[PDB]
Amino acid sequence: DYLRELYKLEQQAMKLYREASEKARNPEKKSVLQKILEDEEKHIEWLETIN
Amino acid sequence: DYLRELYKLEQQAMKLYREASEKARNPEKKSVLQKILEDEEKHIEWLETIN
Ligand SMILES: [Mn+2]
Ligand SMILES: [Mn+2]
Repeated sequence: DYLRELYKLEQQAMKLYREASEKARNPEKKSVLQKILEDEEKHIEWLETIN
Repeated sequence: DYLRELYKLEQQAMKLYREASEKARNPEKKSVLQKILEDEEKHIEWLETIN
């Protein structure tokens, strides 16, 4: 349950951060968003790492 | 509105990660959940720098 809802939310985050990073024009902002996006992708990977 | 939705999502994630960390009976997995929770807190901090 918890893990699945977390996975769902991480997927939502990846989608939103990708879109946001693509809409951003200020390179510093784009960079911050891409950095967070990488983190969420990492979380997704980490969640797929269980038992 | 996208930054706002990102913030909302980060809070949802933080909620669920704290709950999951409190319910975790496997120490390794608990450790990972805590690391992720900290990352999300960091993401909120980073989001405040691009508003
Ligand atoms: Mn995450
Ligand atoms: Mn996050």
